[PDB]
Amino acid sequence: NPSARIMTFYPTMEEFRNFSRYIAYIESQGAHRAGLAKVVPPKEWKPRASYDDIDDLVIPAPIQQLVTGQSGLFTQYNIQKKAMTVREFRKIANSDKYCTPRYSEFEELERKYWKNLTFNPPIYGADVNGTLYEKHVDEWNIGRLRTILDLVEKESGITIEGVNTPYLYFGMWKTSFAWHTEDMDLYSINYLHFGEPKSWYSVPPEHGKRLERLAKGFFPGSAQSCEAFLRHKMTLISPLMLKKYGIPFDKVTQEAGEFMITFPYGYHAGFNHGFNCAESTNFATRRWIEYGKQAVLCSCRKDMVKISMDVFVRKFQPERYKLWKAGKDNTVIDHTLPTPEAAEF
Ligand SMILES: O=C(O)/C=C/C(=O)O
Ligand code: NI
Ligand SMILES: [Zn+2]
Repeated sequence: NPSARIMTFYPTMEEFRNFSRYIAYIESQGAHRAGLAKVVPPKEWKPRASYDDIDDLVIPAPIQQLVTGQSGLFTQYNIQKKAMTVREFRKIANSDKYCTPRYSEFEELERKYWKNLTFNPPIYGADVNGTLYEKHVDEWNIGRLRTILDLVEKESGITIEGVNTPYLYFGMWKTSFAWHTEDMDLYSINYLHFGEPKSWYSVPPEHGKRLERLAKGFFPGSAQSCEAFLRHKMTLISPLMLKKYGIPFDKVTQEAGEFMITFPYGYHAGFNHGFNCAESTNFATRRWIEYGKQAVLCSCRKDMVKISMDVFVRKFQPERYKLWKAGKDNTVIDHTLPTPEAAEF
């Protein structure tokens, strides 16, 4: 993938059964270079039989998204609204005030998004603790993917909501997720259970630093107050602005029943088309560990997520442990290399 483009994969059912194996596989095909990949699951597969039993599930902290800005640069402020049911949310979402506008091609809906971003602030049913997987689904179950990120809980008993536990996201039209990488620059997986699409933008890891340099220049005040201000998840930057400043990026639209995988240090952002529902969590491979060791974290304590790398280095880099503890490990990351578990491919 020398073009670092978003790739799309159609695993067979046999390939689908071993999660870590297939992630290792798509990396052997260069997928990680785009920062983002789509995985379409076998038609046979389904995580839940029916989504009619969820209208009474509570969204404890719905978020009203106020957006301020102009010329492709925006800052998103969160206003927490009182609790709400999935029924209530859908009712608001499908109301005339908040529903999807009519359009022909995607390119048109995208233009309207970037044109009306700051008007009529929508509500996002985001960061809801929970899963919609049926208890017995053993393939790609976001609640229990069984990757080495499990060493965090296994070793320390620590749970970090949304990171090694699942989150649910109820969206409506024009609800957004700002530019960011994952906590500790982990992987993530995102499954769209149902509803209208979710569109994504992505910047290749090998160009991540370019985007940060651009963002620091456009938000000097935020940059001075925090070493990793993009981790606040408040900064929106349109594709025209990226284009204008030569930041490479790709686009992809996610349909219900599809997986998105994001890769270590892959910046991504996007928006929802209308009423929908998504589930996500983080995960790891051996390749992540070095990213974990070098992740630049939020220094102003708004983003509190810090994972101790010690168990990972000890168990998977024993020859570098003493060097690393003494701050003399100057390993340099090559974003093009696949995770070692792909040696088998
Ligand atoms: O569904 C969302 O809000 C996006 C979550 C993610 O960044 O994976
Ligand atoms: Ni993310
Ligand atoms: Zn910060």
